[PDB]
Amino acid sequence: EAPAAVVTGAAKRIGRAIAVKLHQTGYRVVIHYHNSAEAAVSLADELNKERSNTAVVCQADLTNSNVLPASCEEIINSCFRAFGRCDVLVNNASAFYPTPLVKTVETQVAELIGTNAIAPFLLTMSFAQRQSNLSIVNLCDAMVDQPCMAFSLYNMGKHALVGLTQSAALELAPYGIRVNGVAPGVSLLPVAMGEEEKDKWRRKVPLGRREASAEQIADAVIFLVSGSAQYITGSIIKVDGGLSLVHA
Amino acid sequence: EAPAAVVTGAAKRIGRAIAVKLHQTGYRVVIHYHNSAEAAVSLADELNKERSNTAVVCQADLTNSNVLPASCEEIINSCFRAFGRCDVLVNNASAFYPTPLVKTVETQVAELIGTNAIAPFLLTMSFAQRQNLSIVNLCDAMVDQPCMAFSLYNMGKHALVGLTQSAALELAPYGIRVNGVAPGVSLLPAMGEEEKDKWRRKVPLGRREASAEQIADAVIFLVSGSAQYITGSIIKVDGGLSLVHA
Amino acid sequence: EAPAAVVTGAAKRIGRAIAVKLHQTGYRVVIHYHNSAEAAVSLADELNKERSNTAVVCQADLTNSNVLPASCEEIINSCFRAFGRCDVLVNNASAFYPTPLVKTVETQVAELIGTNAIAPFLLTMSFAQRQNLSIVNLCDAMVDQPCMAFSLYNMGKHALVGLTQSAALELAPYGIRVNGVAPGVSLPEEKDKWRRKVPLGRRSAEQIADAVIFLVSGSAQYITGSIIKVDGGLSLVHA
Amino acid sequence: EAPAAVVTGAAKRIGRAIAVKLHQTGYRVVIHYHNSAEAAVSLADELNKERSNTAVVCQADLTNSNVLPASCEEIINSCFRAFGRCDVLVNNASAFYPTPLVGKTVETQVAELIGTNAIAPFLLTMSFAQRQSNLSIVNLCDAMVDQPCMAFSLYNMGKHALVGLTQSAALELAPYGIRVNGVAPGVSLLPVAMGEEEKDKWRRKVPLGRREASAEQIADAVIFLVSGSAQYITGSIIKVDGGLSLVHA
Ligand SMILES: NC(=O)c1ccc[n+]([C@@H]2O[C@H](COP(=O)([O-])OP(=O)(O)OC[C@H]3O[C@@H](n4cnc5c(N)ncnc54)[C@H](OP(=O)(O)O)[C@@H]3O)[C@@H](O)[C@H]2O)c1
Ligand SMILES: NC(=O)c1ccc[n+]([C@@H]2O[C@H](COP(=O)([O-])OP(=O)(O)OC[C@H]3O[C@@H](n4cnc5c(N)ncnc54)[C@H](OP(=O)(O)O)[C@@H]3O)[C@@H](O)[C@H]2O)c1
Ligand SMILES: NC(=O)c1ccc[n+]([C@@H]2O[C@H](COP(=O)([O-])OP(=O)(O)OC[C@H]3O[C@@H](n4cnc5c(N)ncnc54)[C@H](OP(=O)(O)O)[C@@H]3O)[C@@H](O)[C@H]2O)c1
Ligand SMILES: NC(=O)c1ccc[n+]([C@@H]2O[C@H](COP(=O)([O-])OP(=O)(O)OC[C@H]3O[C@@H](n4cnc5c(N)ncnc54)[C@H](OP(=O)(O)O)[C@@H]3O)[C@@H](O)[C@H]2O)c1
Ligand SMILES: COc1ccc([C@@H]2CC(=O)c3c(O)cc(O)cc3O2)cc1O
Ligand SMILES: COc1ccc([C@@H]2CC(=O)c3c(O)cc(O)cc3O2)cc1O
Ligand SMILES: COc1ccc([C@@H]2CC(=O)c3c(O)cc(O)cc3O2)cc1O
Ligand SMILES: COc1ccc([C@@H]2CC(=O)c3c(O)cc(O)cc3O2)cc1O
Repeated sequence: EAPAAVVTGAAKRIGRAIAVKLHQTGYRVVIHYHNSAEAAVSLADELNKERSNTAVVCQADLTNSNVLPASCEEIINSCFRAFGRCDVLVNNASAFYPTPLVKTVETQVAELIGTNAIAPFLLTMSFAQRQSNLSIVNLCDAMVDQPCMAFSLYNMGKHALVGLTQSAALELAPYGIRVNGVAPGVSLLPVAMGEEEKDKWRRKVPLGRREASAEQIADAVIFLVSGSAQYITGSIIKVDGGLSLVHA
Repeated sequence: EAPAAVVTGAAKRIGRAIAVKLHQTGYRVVIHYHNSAEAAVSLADELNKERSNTAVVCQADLTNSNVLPASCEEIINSCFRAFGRCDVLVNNASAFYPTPLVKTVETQVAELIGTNAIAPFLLTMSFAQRQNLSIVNLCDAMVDQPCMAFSLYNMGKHALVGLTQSAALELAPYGIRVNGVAPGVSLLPAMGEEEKDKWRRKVPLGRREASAEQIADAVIFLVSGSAQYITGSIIKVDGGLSLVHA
Repeated sequence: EAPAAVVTGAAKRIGRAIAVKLHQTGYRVVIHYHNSAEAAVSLADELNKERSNTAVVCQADLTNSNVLPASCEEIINSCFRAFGRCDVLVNNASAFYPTPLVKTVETQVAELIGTNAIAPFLLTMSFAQRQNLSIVNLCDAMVDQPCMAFSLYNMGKHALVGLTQSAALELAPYGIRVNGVAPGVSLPEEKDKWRRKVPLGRRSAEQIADAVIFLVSGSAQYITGSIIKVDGGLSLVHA
Repeated sequence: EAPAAVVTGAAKRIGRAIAVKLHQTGYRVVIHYHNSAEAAVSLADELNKERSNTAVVCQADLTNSNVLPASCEEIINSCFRAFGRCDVLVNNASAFYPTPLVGKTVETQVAELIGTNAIAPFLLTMSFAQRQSNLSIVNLCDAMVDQPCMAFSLYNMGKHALVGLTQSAALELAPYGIRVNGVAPGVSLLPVAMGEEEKDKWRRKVPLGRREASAEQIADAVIFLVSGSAQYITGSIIKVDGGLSLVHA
């Protein structure tokens, strides 16, 4: 029987490359999405064309609310409904936008802390309660201690995510569930960003003056789920080309 | 005129010691409280006995909800309305209890993440919007070696580190410094003495917990003129506890 | 055709396991040793039987002295002599013993700082001067929670972190990646008490080597300045 | 009696501000120096005219060698000879210069950069503890230790080791009541020979005020860690850099 994996925010960009490589490695995949229905269904088709009955989609909004836990429970239940098991959780979905200290503020809190941290915690709980090489990989941020100006809520959410990574590694280790992270520095840059600003960020990177490809982020995820990382838990692998080492 | 400070969860234990020492240094104080009205008021009366009209109380729940922004805005506003200014914010209030991965879960989230992180964020934003100005957040020296089954608490304290760092950077252009004090084991909970002694015995420096006053002293330093170039720093005050391997 | 790797302290335990796995991935290897000549040779023999002229040995003391730079330069030179190239440097050799604050002390400095930090710096220098290129330093997952009375060893592994980060920055323009692997308790009733603290299964060399193999691979081409803990969660356990 | 402190590299700049501030708080001080004999004596003179028999000087080269342990033992012994006690050690002396990976011999660069920044602190810590109240040790660390300057690998290594020593010695000396902490500047007094334009490049990076720390600001954090207001603090490193370490590339 092939193992199965949930990848959140898997319709595009890094989550898609993660889903692809997991599927190329032998996994069946739940492709979670919020608004990108076309791209999600289109990816599941591409994957099912390669091996039938190996990909489903699952829509959920990952904003914090009093029904977020039932949404998270549903994401994990969909893996067990499609495949009869759930071996890997990848917490990849993320909101990312400025929240200057000087959308209502309670929506910003619900989006940036819900998606980046609370949803991973609830997915983790549902993943653990429903339970072999079981593991969780959280998508962290290499720059979490050198934050972007005016991104306090985002940064808080990614700090919380490190805390979860550690806390869940400790508490879940006696059930055989490993919990780790992968921390991009700059990888695929925002759709909305202009070409001058992208090159400003690209020239800061010591290793090659370029962003990480999505595939490079995925390769680290593939490592942490593999049999070659079976003692690794509570570790966060930076994949940023040295960017976090560069002083102001 | 005397400067003014808000201290959250100031009725008892560490927040009380903080409020007292700020008052001793010449601060006027807003004593924020949630359920401990009697202790908050008894503190404000003692402080006002030392110096008239120097202490007020402000009740608010710091649990995350759609009224939290208005509550935090009101706490800052109460310092301005009482004293004409707000020089210092101490984010001390904290919920602390286990949340095993294996009250509803969304209440746990609102309490643990609200008090420890979202309320500090909202307070920080209101403090800055309304302007030796500084903020001090009460962090946790053990944030990278967390207690088993305290995932939400740990996430809240991690978020608080992120706030400390993010606000320090963003508020440095306004002359507002943002720092933290990270206790290890300080005043312990009704916890049996035999259980207290198991924690005390792990502390290299003296085999004892920090007093509240010892934590307050680091807060006093960070708000002082002796720390005018210090921002984005977190001072551990654990007796070496975080250095001790399993 | 085939890439080549230098592994220090490669005769036994973790370094052997690293050398074996690199060789199994298609590397030619320099097996460095200090006192374990028989074990280095026996390893080289097992590897060369698998594929002829793919494994050589190099003796060198990695204690800091006036001669250490020459020794380090020759380790790298042996890789170039045997194989025509040097793609990977694994700094694995390490001295480990207590040095209470309360052998002369300067000999302790020379071994614990020399082997753990200065020889890695000289090796890294020689390696870069001679040029998928990468260096992997064997770090410590417990560097922040150090063993009681191990101050010099602890200084040496801290220094190795600083080297990892500094060399990642400075060599990145040359396409040389620099990373680390930090084991927890991979041992030299005391043994069983350490085993018992580990979250993940209360318990190999190969597990360390697996992480090294990842960091040298084409799957880590954007990773530099990263230290991968391989500790079963031990570094997360409070006192 | 008044307490006594040793401050290494105390003739000028931050070490001088630290000795001065400790002297202003009531300490008697050992002013260690290497080459700056004139500045050392001139400082001890001013302190002694403020209060007689309260400042001495002590010459030592802190480069690693087979005599370094004896030089470190002698520094500590100077304080006990002059003042009958030694309450505080401040490890402030530091060599600082590039050692590119791709003149001095390499073994001399190792001996100076690792010796002054890490080995001499370890040996001084050992002598301080063996020769033994609010006893403490403060190490001058570097706030930028994880975002290092390009081509400064041996300096960076030395400062990482010093973080290790701060932690290990805090752990091991706690049972004896000796606290060990650090203070970590970002950009404080710029190098004498750095030109103004270059200095201003560094200043402009600092979020809090776009200026370097004064030597006195660094010294304030030292004074705090040695005071009775830091009695439960050991193994902590306080950054004094105006936010510099938080600023991304
Ligand atoms: N790209 C980088 O440079 C970089 C740097 C550091 C860290 N990271 C982290 O690495 C991971 C992947 O990066 P990325 O650029 O691929 O992320 P991304 O494109 O910004 O977002 C990933 C997905 O998250 C989903 N999402 C956003 N808000 C959501 C909500 N309320 N509910 C559910 N899903 C929501 C979106 O799905 P739909 O499109 O279906 O709505 C989105 O496609 C993220 O966690 C990110 O923070 C990325
Ligand atoms: N004691 C320790 O060993 C230790 C260790 C690490 C970190 N810390 C941190 O140091 C700080 C002070 O510690 P402590 O032990 O003195 O704290 P505490 O006694 O646990 O709590 C401080 C105060 O927080 C307030 N609080 C709790 N939930 C609240 C809510 N929903 N809304 C508003 N206020 C709420 C309470 O106010 P009322 O009583 O008025 O309801 C309480 O008196 C905290 O941030 C704590 O996390 C302490
Ligand atoms: N085992 C663990 O649990 C653990 C934990 C933390 C970190 N690590 C690190 O992981 C790496 C490998 O660990 P390990 O237990 O396999 O190491 P180990 O067996 O203690 O030592 C590794 C090698 O270092 C060499 N060595 C020692 N002193 C030397 C000197 N003065 N000159 C030259 N070589 C010298 C030895 O060579 P000869 O036998 O040829 O003389 C030996 O083969 C080390 O860097 C270690 O510090 C290991
Ligand atoms: N300045 C900054 O921006 C900054 C930034 C980060 C960290 N720090 C740290 O803060 C501390 C003070 O900085 P600073 O700028 O005041 O230091 P500094 O002036 O560069 O050096 C301080 C003293 O160290 C002594 N020294 C150098 N090599 C020596 C040797 N081989 N033996 C004995 N002593 C030696 C010198 O004494 P003589 O003059 O008597 O020869 C020198 O006066 C240092 O540890 C430094 O690394 C400073
Ligand atoms: C200096 O710190 C940072 C730099 C760039 C980023 C990138 C920048 C970025 O491209 C990005 C994105 O497209 C999506 C996302 O969810 C998060 C992203 O973060 C994050 C940082 O914390
Ligand atoms: C993982 O190590 C830890 C040990 C003790 C504690 C103490 C234990 C403690 O007494 C305590 C408290 O009473 C209130 C509070 O808000 C936080 C508290 O934390 C926290 C840790 O994170
Ligand atoms: C509490 O911190 C630690 C505990 C054990 C270790 C292990 C203990 C260990 O088994 C070991 C070894 O066999 C060889 C070596 O070079 C280093 C070793 O370190 C390291 C620590 O930093
Ligand atoms: C990016 O990192 C750094 C930037 C500036 C510095 C300063 C720059 C500096 O002025 C300086 C000095 O004058 C003496 C000394 O011993 C160390 C010094 O370091 C250090 C860093 O590690």
